[PDB]
Amino acid sequence: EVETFAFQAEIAQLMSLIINTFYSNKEIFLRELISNSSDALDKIRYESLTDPSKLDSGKELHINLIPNKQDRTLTIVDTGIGMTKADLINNLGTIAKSGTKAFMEALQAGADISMIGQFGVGFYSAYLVAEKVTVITKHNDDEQYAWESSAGGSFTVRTDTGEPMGRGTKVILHLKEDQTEYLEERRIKEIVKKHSQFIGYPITLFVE
Amino acid sequence: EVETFAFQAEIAQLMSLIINTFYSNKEIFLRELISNSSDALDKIRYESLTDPSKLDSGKELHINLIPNKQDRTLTIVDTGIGMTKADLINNLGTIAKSGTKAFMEALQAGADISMIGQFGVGFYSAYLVAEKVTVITKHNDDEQYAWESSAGGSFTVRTDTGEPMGRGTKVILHLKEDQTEYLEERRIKEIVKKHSQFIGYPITLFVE
Ligand SMILES: CCNC(=O)c1noc(-c2cc(Cl)c(O)cc2O)c1-c1ccc(CN2CCOCC2)cc1
Ligand SMILES: CCNC(=O)c1noc(-c2cc(Cl)c(O)cc2O)c1-c1ccc(CN2CCOCC2)cc1
Repeated sequence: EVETFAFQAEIAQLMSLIINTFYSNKEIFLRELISNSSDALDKIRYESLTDPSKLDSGKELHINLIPNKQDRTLTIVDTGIGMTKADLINNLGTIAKSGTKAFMEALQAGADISMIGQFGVGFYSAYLVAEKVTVITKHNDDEQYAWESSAGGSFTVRTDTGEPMGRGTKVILHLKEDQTEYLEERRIKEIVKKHSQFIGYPITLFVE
Repeated sequence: EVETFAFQAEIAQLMSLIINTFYSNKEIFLRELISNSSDALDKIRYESLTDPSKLDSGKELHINLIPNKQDRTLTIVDTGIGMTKADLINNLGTIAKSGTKAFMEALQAGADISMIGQFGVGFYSAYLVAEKVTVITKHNDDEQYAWESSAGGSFTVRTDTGEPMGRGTKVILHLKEDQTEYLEERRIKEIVKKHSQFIGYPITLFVE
């Protein structure tokens, strides 16, 4: 099953900076992730325009936000384009090694961590709140994989045999002990209404 | 040489709204276009990571801004991924038909035209200043094309036999009579310093 890779050295600094820096405006991790879903959904819609059967694996394009106080996870599910195992290994389809240089350069010269998405490494903002992020994803041209890391230098990539999903990506956020506010329905509706009000796909906040 | 297509009916409304609406903060067309370059450069860098020879058609990734008071054009040149003729026909690789619905919905309910990029139809902001936009583009898997429209319902797509470019996209903006401020070096440096200060590729403002 499991393979264990090392984060590129600059990404590992990024994550460390994100875990360590005192910084109180954490709610943005959501914007970043929903806004990744949105991009993922854009692409499958772009692709469907010319091949309408690429949409065979789900004809409806949406984001669901699924809280679970018990398991202590927030899960964002979308039915976008998905990634290949190769994409997941290559920094979740980002240009991370260079976005971290840009971002890094930006931080000591003014910028604050909210600006992270502007460098296309918005994903790692996940680590403002999650002590463990598992990314489950299915692309049309591949098996369903699972990506996982609790940070500290290395991530993992098993092919997944959990619940098939047809197409999209699913980010389970195993939340930090003191970060459980982002499982409260009040708080999530707030953050989405504040920061993701212009996302052109429906966003369904599940209720427990 | 030339083929003549019709804008999808909703895009044609978009452009008409952009030409007609009284709206004084026009300088944003630049942000939109440079920020399209940036995305185009991201992709060829993403692609080079796994195939480093895709970069054979230019190993350096950048944006040049080239003013010409004489011809009355502003030209933005980048060496990003480029588009296929199929991409250019399909709304310059956007999901325009739906981004215009989202945008449209947003406008009557608060939003102003600066928010256009958030709907992935930021290109048309070009028509806040250009009376004619010509897009010249070369992808690795195709000939160099030219896209053109002065709006009014229809655009054009010739294969291009002007100056080869290796790889990227080039948007010549044939500027409106009273919109020549965006050929002044003062003004362009301003708009870029204000709105495109965090673009992770060099931006070279040519001098006349
Ligand atoms: C290669 C083709 N597939 C995709 O790009 C894809 N499929 O699924 C996702 C994705 C990624 C993440 Cl982190 C999510 O939280 C959700 C999601 O759908 C993605 C994304 C991966 C990465 C990114 C981040 N960017 C890619 C380039 O940098 C600008 C933003 C957005 C979406
Ligand atoms: C299909 C693969 N190729 C490309 O995507 C590409 N190559 O070159 C460009 C491009 C487009 C425009 Cl309008 C420019 O001004 C510059 C440029 O490089 C592009 C772009 C086309 C369209 C867009 C607009 N978006 C695409 C999806 O919506 C979010 C932003 C950005 C870049």
